[PDB]
Amino acid sequence: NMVKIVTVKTQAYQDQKPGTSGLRKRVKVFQSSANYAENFIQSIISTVEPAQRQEATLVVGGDGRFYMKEAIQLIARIAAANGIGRLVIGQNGILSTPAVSCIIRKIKAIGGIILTASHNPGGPNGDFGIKFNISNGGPAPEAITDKIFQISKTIEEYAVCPDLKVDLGVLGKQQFDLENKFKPFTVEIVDSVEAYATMLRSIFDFSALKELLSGPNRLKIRIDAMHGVVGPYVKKILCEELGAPANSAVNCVPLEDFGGHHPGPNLTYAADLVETMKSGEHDFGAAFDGDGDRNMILGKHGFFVNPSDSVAVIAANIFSIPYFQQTGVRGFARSMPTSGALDRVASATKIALYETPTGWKFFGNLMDASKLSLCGEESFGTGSDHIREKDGLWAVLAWLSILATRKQSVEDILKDHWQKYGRNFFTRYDYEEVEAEGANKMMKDLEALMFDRSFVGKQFSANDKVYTVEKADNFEYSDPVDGSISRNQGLRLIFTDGSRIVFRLSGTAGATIRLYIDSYEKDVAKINQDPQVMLAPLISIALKVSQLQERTGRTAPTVIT
Ligand SMILES: [Ca+2]
Repeated sequence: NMVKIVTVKTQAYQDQKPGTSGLRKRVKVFQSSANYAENFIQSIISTVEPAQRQEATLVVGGDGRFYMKEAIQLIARIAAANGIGRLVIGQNGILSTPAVSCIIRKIKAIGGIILTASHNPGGPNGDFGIKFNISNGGPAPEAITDKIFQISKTIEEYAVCPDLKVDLGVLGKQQFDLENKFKPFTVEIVDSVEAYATMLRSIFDFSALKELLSGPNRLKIRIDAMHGVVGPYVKKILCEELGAPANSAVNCVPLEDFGGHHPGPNLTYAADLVETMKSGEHDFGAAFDGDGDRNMILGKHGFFVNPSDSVAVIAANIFSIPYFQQTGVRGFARSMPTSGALDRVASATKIALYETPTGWKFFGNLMDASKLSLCGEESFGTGSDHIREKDGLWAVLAWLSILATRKQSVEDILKDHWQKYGRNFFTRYDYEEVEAEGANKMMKDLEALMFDRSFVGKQFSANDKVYTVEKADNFEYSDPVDGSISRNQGLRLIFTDGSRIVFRLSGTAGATIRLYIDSYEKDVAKINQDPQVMLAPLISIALKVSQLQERTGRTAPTVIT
């Protein structure tokens, strides 16, 4: 109840970058490395002028990783002794990343510390992360993350309350009286799900989702939370409030280790859900990543809706969703390597399509400027301007509202969408841990070759067709808001039939090659053929023009999705 504020002299580290997605180290780093977490928490609290701390609220929560509660305890001690007026924390420390974004904008907080390492595994031998979100509810941008890192290199003391202890399991206010401070420190413990449910309730028709999900004629759904943070949201919204039967909530109790495996969503990693969905007993499966920003969408028998098709089908039936009826469509966005299925829909409906470089800030900027309603990422990311993060459970409810409106299966919707818009066959090849100089040279040469003036027009034949290069560059994007220029974001081979090949090198232990292949077909004799077969021509073309085997020694990507 009554705590001393004490100051501790510290030794600064040199690698405490927040990055675009939070500071991530092994839990063992955050556990053994002395004051490692205490340092970085101080560094960021030092980003806000001391004059505004009493008036300031941070929301903090996390995805349930091992070491989370201890770290929220830690945020509290530094928050108090530095003059921050209020923390509002998820019950048990539980806050999905969409929920944090929601609460920040709802209570007009100055921002939030999210304890999440997203897909990376949690556990005593796992990873742990600390992300900072600012007052618009979205990720701390570069200028704030630079100041913070600059501070973490110099940090030689932090202010703390060594004996403060928050009870995260009980709801309501906790008031902490700092001895030799006048204004108290107040923590508000809130229900993990309520503010976020209250938001979803406002954008969807829960009445209609309740009709479709209940009764003897309900569609059967299985929602796999991968033992992460969305578990309680599924059970409390999907099962308790719109009345889905209890067994729909698969792996919906958060575990400190996420159940052994890592909370990353794909057809290999959520095979849990996939085996269930192969039954053909359920009409719709979904699976979420660890902090709830990503989603995979499944159909009857495990029909797979690839994320770039997903964002397109949502765009195609967007007014099924009350939120968009009232807002209208301010525009569509998708990362550059995402398939152009969404483009086909934005082109039919004459709505702006922004092709963004991978990363959130480009989506966020467009939302802040009221020109972006629905954004999509090939990497299981789907979001809307209801917040400033991507939102997994939200994508599921959009799909459910569309199923309700449309009264077809997931698969018949995709077939009609393809038949009506043509299909963007799509895959991405991951080459993990390739040798860097080879990787870098491969891009270097393929860039040089693309820049020669004879390259546009160069034809390539395959077992049937000829693709012709319409354009070929390293992707550069001029942000229409903050004015930034982002360059060297990916080699694009644009073919005249609407197909593309794009190469990228990842940034987050060696070098990893991503090769995205977007083969577009409009003929209903090609439309429902096997995707890896129709993608093979462009895959052969891609590998030959990059000489990727010759530069990496690989015959096969690590991972195909
Ligand atoms: Ca995530």
